Amino acid sequence: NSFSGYLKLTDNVYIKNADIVEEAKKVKPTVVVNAANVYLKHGGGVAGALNKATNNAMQVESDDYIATNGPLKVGGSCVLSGHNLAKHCLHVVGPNVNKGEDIQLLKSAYENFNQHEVLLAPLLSAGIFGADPIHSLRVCVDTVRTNVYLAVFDKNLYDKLVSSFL
Ligand SMILES: O=C(O)[C@@H]1CCC[C@@H]1c1ccc2cnccc2c1
Repeated sequence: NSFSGYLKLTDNVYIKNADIVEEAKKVKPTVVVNAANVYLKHGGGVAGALNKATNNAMQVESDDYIATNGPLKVGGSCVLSGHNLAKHCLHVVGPNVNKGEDIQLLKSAYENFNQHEVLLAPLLSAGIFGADPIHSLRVCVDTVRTNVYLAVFDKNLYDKLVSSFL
């Protein structure tokens, strides 16, 4: 495949210090993962950045999805368009520790990735979702079996994740 510059962590997990918006524009992957909430309100973090890169088209599509189907479950996902970034966007809801949600749902959230052979993704529940990114990477490695290319925006966090990886 065309992903370049990644550190191989395991047989199927790869990681890079990169802005997932810029990576998606360069690679045009089959699937880019959004760190969504149950309402698909793409305000900040990964979701706000991906949505802004689509000129708000992701939000317009998402509002129609919710009007038809109602909210997602914490730990659940839906497949929508990837717009100008990817063929598809897999919107995955990891638990938000800053809203008091159960971190055990993080494994269920990563299981959605197994429905796709290859994905470009952020660490679920990390960043503004409040979980420990080292824990998120561990759950990713121990749950996802398909090929996942993780983009970590912050260089300092990337270096901490590599240097602490078991
Ligand atoms: O990758 C990271 O550094 C952390 C870990 C979970 C996602 C979070 C993050 C932070 C800033 C971001 C800016 N722009 C886009 C995506 C972004 C994602």
